Amino acid sequence: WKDADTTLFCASDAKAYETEVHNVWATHACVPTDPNPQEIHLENVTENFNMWKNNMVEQMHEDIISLWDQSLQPCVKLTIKQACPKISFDPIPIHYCTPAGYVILKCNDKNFNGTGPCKNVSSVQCTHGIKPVVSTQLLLNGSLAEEEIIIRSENLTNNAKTIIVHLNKSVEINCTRPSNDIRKAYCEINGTKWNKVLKQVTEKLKEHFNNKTIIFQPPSGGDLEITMHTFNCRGEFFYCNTTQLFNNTCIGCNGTITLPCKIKQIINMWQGTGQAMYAPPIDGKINCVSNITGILLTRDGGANNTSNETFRPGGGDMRDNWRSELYKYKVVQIE
Ligand SMILES: C[C@@H]1CN(C(=O)N2CCC[C@H](C(=O)Nc3ccc(Cl)c(F)c3)C2)C[C@H](C)N1C
Ligand SMILES: *[C@@H]1O[C@H](CO)[C@@H](O)[C@H](O)[C@H]1NC(C)=O
Ligand SMILES: *[C@@H]1O[C@H](CO)[C@@H](O)[C@H](O)[C@H]1NC(C)=O
Ligand SMILES: *[C@@H]1O[C@H](CO)[C@@H](O)[C@H](O)[C@H]1NC(C)=O
Ligand SMILES: *[C@@H]1O[C@H](CO)[C@@H](O)[C@H](O)[C@H]1NC(C)=O
Ligand SMILES: *[C@@H]1O[C@H](CO)[C@@H](O)[C@H](O)[C@H]1NC(C)=O
Ligand SMILES: *[C@@H]1O[C@H](CO)[C@@H](O)[C@H](O)[C@H]1NC(C)=O
Ligand SMILES: *[C@@H]1O[C@H](CO)[C@@H](O)[C@H](O)[C@H]1NC(C)=O
Ligand SMILES: *[C@@H]1O[C@H](CO)[C@@H](O)[C@H](O)[C@H]1NC(C)=O
Ligand SMILES: *[C@@H]1O[C@H](CO)[C@@H](O)[C@H](O)[C@H]1NC(C)=O
Ligand SMILES: *[C@@H]1O[C@H](CO)[C@@H](O)[C@H](O)[C@H]1NC(C)=O
Ligand SMILES: [Cl-]
Repeated sequence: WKDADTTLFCASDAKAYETEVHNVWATHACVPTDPNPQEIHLENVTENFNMWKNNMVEQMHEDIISLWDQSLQPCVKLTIKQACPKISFDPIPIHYCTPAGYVILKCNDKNFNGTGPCKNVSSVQCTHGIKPVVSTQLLLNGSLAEEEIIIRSENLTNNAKTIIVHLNKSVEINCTRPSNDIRKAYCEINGTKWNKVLKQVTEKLKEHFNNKTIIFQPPSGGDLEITMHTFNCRGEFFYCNTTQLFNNTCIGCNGTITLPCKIKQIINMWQGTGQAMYAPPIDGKINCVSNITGILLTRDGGANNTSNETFRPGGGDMRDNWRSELYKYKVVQIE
């Protein structure tokens, strides 16, 4: 093989009858999953990949952009008025497959950080059931670390680049908007479970920073979407204040940590650049049961001449959410 890139295609397990809109777009944009797909570990052939220079991330990105533009349509989009009926919405696993001529190579070593030489390399024709979850700060409904928690970064020293933390435990949030404000919402997280995981996070993160005294803090400057944990639940965008996770120390607090949320009608687009307003949340209890499997953080710019390094959660670029699950695939050209 040789390093090359070709516009791949997708594969879904969707249903042709459901009107949940992830299915709808995937049914008429992807083919059925390969019934019998097979992996083959190349006998001691070692290959090196790197996510931050992967093209399927960019290509997958373009997919969900076009998907949402087809799907989540706004009443008004300042980037034009349209129709905005409230629809069903729930992530579906999506696979990606090379066309005739190329093959995806996947890394199987449990300690891989996503940059450098993998030894246990195998060959696939399609990816795995990647769930395209759009969310900020923390990583939702993603994979799971096959060993220790892993810190993924294009360049640890460069602080303008984002840092992804892949958790080996799936700590969990439980967000709800009960019925008769119509926009009051709240997520509940087990305090000691997430804090036992984060006290591990800082200790398996200090090791990359010369045993410098690490420390966590809340976002310093932003536009809600980056400062507040923003995601989509049952078609509604949820802005949730996560100051109780990176500030409520405990590194008298082992109960259910409860964070507040608001349902924002106006949303600064994650796809292009601009605002887009919708309509009120539909009546009835709106509950989503999601898994935190990772977090996105941004280092300090300036904490050089210090004994510390404060970390703040990262947002904006949704490519890193795509990178998090695509950290193990690289498309190669068979020759
Ligand atoms: C061209 C630029 C433009 N962007 C941008 O200006 N912002 C600032 C306002 C908020 C954007 C954002 O993430 N929004 C968001 C919406 C829904 C949900 Cl559910 C979510 F989780 C997040 C990020 C996007 C960026 C990728 N791109 C580089
Ligand atoms: C390489 O990864 C595959 C996938 O699980 C599996 O055979 C095993 O973990 C590794 N193989 C060897 C020989 O260690
Ligand atoms: C996760 O990885 C950390 C290493 O930082 C380890 O201490 C911990 O026991 C691991 N947990 C699980 C459930 O594997
Ligand atoms: C990733 O692993 C490679 C090879 O083991 C190493 O050179 C590199 O420093 C690691 N990167 C991070 C961010 O740990
Ligand atoms: C990482 O960032 C530092 C500081 O900007 C720079 O000196 C270094 O060359 C970068 N690494 C790479 C591989 O470019
Ligand atoms: C959440 O995590 C648990 C344990 O890691 C797993 O069994 C479950 O399938 C996950 N849920 C989703 C929706 O991924
Ligand atoms: C999630 O929160 C709601 C509201 O507090 C609660 O009724 C539900 O039982 C919670 N989920 C679980 C699995 O306990
Ligand atoms: C940090 O301290 C631990 C002591 O538990 C030691 O094992 C490790 O080598 C130290 N690493 C650095 C980078 O100072
Ligand atoms: C989150 O709540 C804290 C109070 O606990 C508040 O100081 C902070 O401003 C809130 N976050 C945002 C983005 O307003
Ligand atoms: C995560 O998966 C669960 C289980 O299917 C689902 O209920 C929840 O809505 C998902 N979270 C998001 C943000 O889509
Ligand atoms: C200070 O930070 C810059 C980039 O933020 C980096 O290039 C430089 O090496 C740092 N200095 C020290 C002493 O770490
Ligand atoms: Cl041999």
